[PDB]
Amino acid sequence: ASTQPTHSWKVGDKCMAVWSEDGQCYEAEIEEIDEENGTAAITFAGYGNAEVTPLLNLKPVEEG
Ligand SMILES: Nc1nc(-c2ccccn2)cs1
Repeated sequence: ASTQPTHSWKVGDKCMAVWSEDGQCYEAEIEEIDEENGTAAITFAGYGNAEVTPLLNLKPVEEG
């Protein structure tokens, strides 16, 4: 509705989602983006865990 993304994310991009179980940020790939709720279904690479987390929890992959 009035959800203005805090971070410009796209489908098929790598990000760092905050695991709702441990609370730490692991590497995850965006499979789907729901701008209606401001959330995005991400899948942690290597693990296989997929959860719907907001775009505010999605941090950029800082490798440099
Ligand atoms: N099934 C499993 N998932 C994880 C995991 C770890 C970090 C982030 C997401 N998932 C570990 S074992």
